[PDB]
Amino acid sequence: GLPIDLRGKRAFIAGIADDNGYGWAVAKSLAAAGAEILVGTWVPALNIFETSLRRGKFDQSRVLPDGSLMEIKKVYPLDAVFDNPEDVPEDVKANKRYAGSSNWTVQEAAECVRQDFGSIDILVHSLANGPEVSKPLLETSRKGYLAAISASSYSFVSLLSHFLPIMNPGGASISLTYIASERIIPGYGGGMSSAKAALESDTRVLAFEAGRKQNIRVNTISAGPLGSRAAKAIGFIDTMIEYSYNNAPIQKTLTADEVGNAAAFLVSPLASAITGATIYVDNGLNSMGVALDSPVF
Amino acid sequence: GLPIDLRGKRAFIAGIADDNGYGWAVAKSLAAAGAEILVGTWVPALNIFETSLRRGKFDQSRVLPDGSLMEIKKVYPLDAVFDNPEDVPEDVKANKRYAGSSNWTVQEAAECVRQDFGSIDILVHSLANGPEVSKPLLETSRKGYLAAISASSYSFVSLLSHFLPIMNPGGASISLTYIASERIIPGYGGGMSSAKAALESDTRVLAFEAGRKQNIRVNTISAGPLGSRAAKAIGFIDTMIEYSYNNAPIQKTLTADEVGNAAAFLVSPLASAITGATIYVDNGLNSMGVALDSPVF
Amino acid sequence: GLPIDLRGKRAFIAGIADDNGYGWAVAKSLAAAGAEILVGTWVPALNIFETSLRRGKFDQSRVLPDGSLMEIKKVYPLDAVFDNPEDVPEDVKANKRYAGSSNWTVQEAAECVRQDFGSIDILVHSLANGPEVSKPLLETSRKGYLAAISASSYSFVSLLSHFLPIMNPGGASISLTYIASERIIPGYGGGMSSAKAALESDTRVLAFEAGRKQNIRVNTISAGPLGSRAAKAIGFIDTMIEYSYNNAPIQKTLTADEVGNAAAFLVSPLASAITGATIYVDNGLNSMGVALDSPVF
Amino acid sequence: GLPIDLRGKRAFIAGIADDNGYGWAVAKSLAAAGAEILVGTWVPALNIFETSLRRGKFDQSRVLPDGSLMEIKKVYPLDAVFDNPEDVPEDVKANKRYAGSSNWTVQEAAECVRQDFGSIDILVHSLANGPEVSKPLLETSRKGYLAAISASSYSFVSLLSHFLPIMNPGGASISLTYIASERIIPGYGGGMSSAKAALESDTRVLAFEAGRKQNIRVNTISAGPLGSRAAKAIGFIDTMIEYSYNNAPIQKTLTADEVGNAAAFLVSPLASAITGATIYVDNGLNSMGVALDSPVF
Ligand SMILES: NC(=O)c1ccc[n+]([C@@H]2O[C@H](COP(=O)([O-])OP(=O)(O)OC[C@H]3O[C@@H](n4cnc5c(N)ncnc54)[C@H](O)[C@@H]3O)[C@@H](O)[C@H]2O)c1
Ligand SMILES: NC(=O)c1ccc[n+]([C@@H]2O[C@H](COP(=O)([O-])OP(=O)(O)OC[C@H]3O[C@@H](n4cnc5c(N)ncnc54)[C@H](O)[C@@H]3O)[C@@H](O)[C@H]2O)c1
Ligand SMILES: NC(=O)c1ccc[n+]([C@@H]2O[C@H](COP(=O)([O-])OP(=O)(O)OC[C@H]3O[C@@H](n4cnc5c(N)ncnc54)[C@H](O)[C@@H]3O)[C@@H](O)[C@H]2O)c1
Ligand SMILES: NC(=O)c1ccc[n+]([C@@H]2O[C@H](COP(=O)([O-])OP(=O)(O)OC[C@H]3O[C@@H](n4cnc5c(N)ncnc54)[C@H](O)[C@@H]3O)[C@@H](O)[C@H]2O)c1
Ligand SMILES: Oc1cc(Cl)ccc1Oc1ccc(Cl)cc1Cl
Ligand SMILES: Oc1cc(Cl)ccc1Oc1ccc(Cl)cc1Cl
Ligand SMILES: Oc1cc(Cl)ccc1Oc1ccc(Cl)cc1Cl
Ligand SMILES: Oc1cc(Cl)ccc1Oc1ccc(Cl)cc1Cl
Repeated sequence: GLPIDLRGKRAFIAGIADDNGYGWAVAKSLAAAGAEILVGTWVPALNIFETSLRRGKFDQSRVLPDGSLMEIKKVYPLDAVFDNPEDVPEDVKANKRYAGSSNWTVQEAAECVRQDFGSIDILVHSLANGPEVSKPLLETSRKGYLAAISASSYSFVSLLSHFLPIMNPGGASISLTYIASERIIPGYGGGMSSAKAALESDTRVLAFEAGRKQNIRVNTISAGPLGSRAAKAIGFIDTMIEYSYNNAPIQKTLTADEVGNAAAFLVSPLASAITGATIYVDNGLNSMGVALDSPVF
Repeated sequence: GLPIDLRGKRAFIAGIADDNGYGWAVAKSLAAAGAEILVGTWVPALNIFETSLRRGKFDQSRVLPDGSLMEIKKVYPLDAVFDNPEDVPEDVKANKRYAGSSNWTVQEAAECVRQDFGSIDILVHSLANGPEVSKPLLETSRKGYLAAISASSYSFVSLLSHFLPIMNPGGASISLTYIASERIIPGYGGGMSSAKAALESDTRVLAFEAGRKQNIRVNTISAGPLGSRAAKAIGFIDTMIEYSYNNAPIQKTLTADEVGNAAAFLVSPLASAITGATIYVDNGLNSMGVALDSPVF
Repeated sequence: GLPIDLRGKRAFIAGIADDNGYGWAVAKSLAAAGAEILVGTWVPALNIFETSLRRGKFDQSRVLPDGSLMEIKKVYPLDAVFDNPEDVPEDVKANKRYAGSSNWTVQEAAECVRQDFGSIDILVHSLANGPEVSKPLLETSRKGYLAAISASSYSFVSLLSHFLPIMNPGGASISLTYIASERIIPGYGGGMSSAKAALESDTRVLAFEAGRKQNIRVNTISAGPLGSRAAKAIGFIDTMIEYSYNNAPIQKTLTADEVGNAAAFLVSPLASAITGATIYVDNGLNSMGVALDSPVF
Repeated sequence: GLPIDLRGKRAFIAGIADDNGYGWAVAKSLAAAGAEILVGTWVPALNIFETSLRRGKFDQSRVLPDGSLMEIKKVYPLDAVFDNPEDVPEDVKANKRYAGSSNWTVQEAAECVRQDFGSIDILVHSLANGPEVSKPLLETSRKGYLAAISASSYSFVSLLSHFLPIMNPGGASISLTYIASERIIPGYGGGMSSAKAALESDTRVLAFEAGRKQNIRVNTISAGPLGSRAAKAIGFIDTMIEYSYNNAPIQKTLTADEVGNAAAFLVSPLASAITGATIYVDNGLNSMGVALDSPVF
């Protein structure tokens, strides 16, 4: 009697290249709520994505609670680091991948969606990129840092800015952030922490700008590490999954649907009084003041 | 395809005395999602509440989206400032109101629910009280301040503590707070600001205690002022409704269902990864750094 | 050329019973900056304190950088849980300790200082007490919780409220809090976490009330665990000292003067633009997002 | 008896081009505490600065409490948007201003200080720049936004990274931020809000990196609007000065020394337990929950 009803709504999801990330999960959730799904796929990944999708490689991942399979109405190539055609270096233009497709700058993708569907109700940003992520900040170059900011923070400003004209009032956008913006997380380097802090601050500022301008709500979800525990935690994400499992207020893993479900709620009319917010979907880790697994205890 | 499904779940809502507050709205929301509703009504208010309910006075307020009317399975008298019978002063015991009913201490109400239904899945705290609320802190007495804390913060600890034994794991609780705990709001006096700060801190602590103990999630909603604008804003709440309307990132009022809908989501399985959180359902006011209506602008 | 100059200023320090806590350290700091020191000693502790002080037991602890020894102008008995004489139970009045001294309620101590010195410039609150501190919140009684709040949070409101009339404008107060108010710290039980959250919220509210009323600044210091490492960390504080040492942005212990020095700065005219603030003097622990000593790393 | 003693310490202050900003005030404060002052002046401003300094134009501004005048040991040209010579476009290299001086990239200035003095104890960052600051975020270009980030956030990472090798352990750095990073402040556009959020997040991360690496403390001061009230507030800063005056917990203006004094304390040994912190020196504005001057009240 209380459904998250997105029927008749259209969502553009930026950042889906496979079925293993949060982007896929949000899409599944919105599709379960009834939304029409449009996807923005990073150019270099476009081919394998469309092909696997075609060969039925993601079919098990497309199954909705309903039992039916999720439908992706259209996949759009996109490279969110470029706003307009004149911004692309021939160096890039000339790469085979970018060579093989077109209309992938933000301005172009937005015009194609306008031409193809005329309007959208929901904008989901689920992308990030940072070439020097494995370096400490003291060792990150200016180019590396600006690259992280450009792909992970400004890309949101650009997408929203370019899609705003076709977003129906009462619509919403959501992005994904991570706690490294507010607390020290060694290993999340290369200015990615910096980028998440900018994205969260922009979320607030854009809630005011877009809110007053078109009645669009803007929020971000600070998500925990995604996945189940590794047989042998090695690598940044594996160790974080284990750490969160041992140390959160509630001991359990985090599954992608958990984030997808929160996002679906946040972009629905049920969330009408929520905007400019940072919602933690991380098993309550962020609230803990000490690690329960420290050997001192 | 994405419903907030609470069918087969039972909720005990503490703090409903009429249909004009947030308590009523949360109940409506949970009832729309399919939950069985039990209500805790403050002793002195019990009579007029049950009577108006009986005369059909709240019928228009009971209408669910469904078109059907909300059913309150049972109303329990309750006074959350008293944990057990031996805690009550004969002075109180002897008052006609308290005289007219029984089993109203927290320990007693919990045993009655156990006897009557055996278990519950959701605990909603929607109550507060503060005798010196109109006084600045510099003028609030020790008794007044402790009274606000006892009824508005400790009452949550007591309810959760007494109901925990009958809460099915995977269950959840939710309370309502207000921004005066974190920022200065002149006029919210008598230690009520103090009480909301304690309630929010306890929410975090209890998410860990109850989370690890019984897999129960615990969150609080920081709500905005409830109601539409007054013809002539006079009084603390009227002026705050107008201030929020003029100054929030999105200009609109806040209706009770807006909070009820967020609560319904938060206590559902869809919110499984969210606990120890303070969720703002206030049109994004809290994020603003300046009042847009200040005459300097 | 830039001295923290408190010469000609008078400070009343509530909460000194020995030379091992933060209260003693703040007094030392203020005394080094030139302030006249008045002390509020908890009644039951009064005797051993004055006696040890007299026998020269604290002499090594009184040595100022200057080489000279700190002078305590006057020790006042005090019990900050009682505002006025009529508030004391004969049960308490009759105890030998309370029996042996007088003028120890907040209202009385304030009148004595007025009679003795006429005015003060600085108010330091360095006290706390919580009978059920070793119990989890789920096991804390209403009386235990209210007792923690009454002695650890409301006592500040009372002292400030009673001393405000004799505080010279441009004066300041400072209290000590702890991170358990904002983050989950297992082991800081009995409502002490709740009390620290109320104290921090009251700090903000009182900065506005006292600021506008008498140009008095009000801030609180969120301090880390005090002391060097135990040979064998056992007990809440020992383990926390070790945890902070291993996990803070800068690896070192925290000494009492470190907090005393920050307090001296905060109550001086140099801090004229700082009020309603929570200053962390904890080696930057609070900023960390993960424990570096978790075995997963 | 409690002096902020910086005698024998050397400070490099990046961002002084005149005597009207916070940079000048921090320098004055450090000079009053006894530090040897080195200044980093933005290339295009270098000439008028050195000349006015020479003609005694800033003499009244150089007067220390002491009565003596502040001495600037050496002015270094600097452009913090360029890390190394190969990073500069001939387009810039060729401009007369950049043409007239040398050794102004971050790497070069750091080597000159090393050659000239060998080491420093304190690093002060007091600079920012944002070409599109007057535009809302929805209208800011990718280049404009990245430019703000590059000059206002990454410049700090670069300076610290390049000076770290010559900073004596136990040293400290301080930067200046503004609340627009955490709350919505209409008018602080062009990604400057984004840049301040990144700078604050980097402050935390660098407190860990530099703290563990060389025992260097890193903090930032969130300052209020600088200056007294305008006869007619027009322009972003004038209106903000008036707004803060009317709305802060304590009604008064903010003078540059107020910030300079806090900075001097923060970079001194007295602040040894403080790192990764955001200290508000803004008359407590940030704590307010509503504007007292809103017409609704
Ligand atoms: N994975 C986690 O544990 C976790 C935790 C917190 C936040 N997040 C955030 O969630 C979002 C999704 O990350 P994920 O973990 O699902 O990984 P993912 O690789 O599935 O998602 C990142 C996506 O960004 C896309 N992308 C990269 N550069 C792009 C560009 N220039 N243009 C267009 N698309 C580009 C990739 O193709 C990819 O689909 C990110 O914002 C990430 O920071 C992830
Ligand atoms: N109304 C608002 O604008 C607003 C904004 C933020 C938060 N809130 C919070 O929402 C909750 C609900 O408030 P509301 O505005 O709906 O008002 P309300 O009067 O409808 O709710 C308060 C309830 O507390 C009950 N109550 C008081 N003392 C009690 C006691 N000793 N034992 C048992 N019940 C007792 C009353 O009977 C009443 O039903 C409170 O926690 C309040 O602080 C309200
Ligand atoms: N010790 C730490 O590691 C630490 C860390 C953070 C905060 N703090 C805070 O610092 C303050 C000082 O604590 P401390 O550790 O120095 O211990 P302490 O025992 O030296 O200080 C507490 C003081 O409170 C006094 N006191 C207790 N009940 C009182 C009453 N009813 N009336 C008057 N005085 C009373 C005691 O006599 C004692 O002097 C407290 O507020 C505490 O919460 C301490
Ligand atoms: N002025 C205020 O009210 C206020 C309030 C909060 C924070 N702040 C912050 O205080 C710091 C100082 O600002 P201010 O108001 O004193 O103004 P200011 O103009 O005195 O300081 C900014 C300085 O940055 C320098 N600068 C700009 N681009 C540079 C570059 N590429 N390389 C080297 N130097 C460059 C300028 O030459 C100038 O000296 C900034 O970080 C600002 O954001 C100012
Ligand atoms: O933000 C994240 C946080 C976590 Cl715990 C795990 C993955 C994350 O996502 C990214 C991190 C860095 C880069 Cl370069 C790209 C992405 Cl998608
Ligand atoms: O918390 C509240 C906040 C707002 Cl804006 C309006 C009403 C609120 O609710 C209360 C406030 C004080 C007392 Cl004594 C009782 C209640 Cl129910
Ligand atoms: O607040 C504190 C925090 C820490 Cl880590 C250590 C001691 C503290 O101080 C107290 C804690 C509880 C009680 Cl009952 C009394 C006091 Cl003085
Ligand atoms: O940060 C600031 C905040 C305020 Cl209230 C006033 C001035 C500030 O400083 C700047 C703001 C924008 C740019 Cl482009 C450069 C500088 Cl120095």
